Amino acid sequence: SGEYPTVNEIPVGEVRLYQIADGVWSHIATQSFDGAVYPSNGLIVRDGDELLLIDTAWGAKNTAALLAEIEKQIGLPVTRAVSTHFHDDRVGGVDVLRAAGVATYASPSTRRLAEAEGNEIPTHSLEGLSSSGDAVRFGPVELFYPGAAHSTDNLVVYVPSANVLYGGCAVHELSSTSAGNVADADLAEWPTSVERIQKHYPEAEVVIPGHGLPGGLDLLQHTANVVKAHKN
Ligand SMILES: C[C@@H](c1cccc2c(-c3ccc(CS(C)(=O)=O)c(F)c3)c(C(=O)O)[nH]c12)n1cc(CNC(=O)[C@@H](N)CO)nn1
Ligand SMILES: [Zn+2]
Ligand SMILES: [Zn+2]
Repeated sequence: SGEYPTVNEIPVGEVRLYQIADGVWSHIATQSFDGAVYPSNGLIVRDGDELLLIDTAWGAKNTAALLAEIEKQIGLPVTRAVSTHFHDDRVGGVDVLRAAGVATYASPSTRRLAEAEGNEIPTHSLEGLSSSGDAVRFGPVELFYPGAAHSTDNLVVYVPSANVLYGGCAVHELSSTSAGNVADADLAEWPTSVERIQKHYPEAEVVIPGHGLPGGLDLLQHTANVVKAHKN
């Protein structure tokens, strides 16, 4: 009833939306992985009379539920989606999107990693993002490759109209006491990648992590802190 959604409000298979700013929502869903339940976030950005989706809802049935929730709450068609790295919380559901007519995109690095891991593969390759510090425009957002962090391919997304920074899984929530699932991470490079984000988007007003509660710019420094404590 207005607070940011959590698993206790989200059974696995359900999706809730949260208004972040004018024309910007996050989506929240829950999924089980290795016998534990996790929330995860994505983004929705209004693109005139269409919508741009950032990340799936972590699974085929969750992503179908996401589309139904968007139709209920917003009522504009999702025409394009970008996945911000290769893990199932970002690409699991791309097949559902593609069968619902959504054009799916990711960097070539994400597409190769997804293919090698056996995860769903976005259709279209996003060039111009292969070097750290690169940025490209994609509808109403900017896509930015900060360097390796949570994964080698992770992208962040900025909504300039609203100064919303969607950090994806390279950014953790303030309450986090650990650095999440780091199996594919570069813990040594991650702080440098976070510093690049901080330098590029100093006017960000909302910062959204890949999992957990949005906050402000403090999430970036907190992420560097929890990652450093993990490495050590
Ligand atoms: C699907 C993804 C995955 C699944 C389950 C959990 C997560 C987490 C995670 C975990 C804990 C917290 C709370 S916290 C910050 O307080 O710690 C959190 F916020 C996010 C993240 C992430 O951090 O983004 N992502 C996860 N995922 C990752 C991998 C890597 N590979 C493996 O795990 C191998 N065993 C192969 O299976 N594969 N899928
Ligand atoms: Zn991940
Ligand atoms: Zn994640």
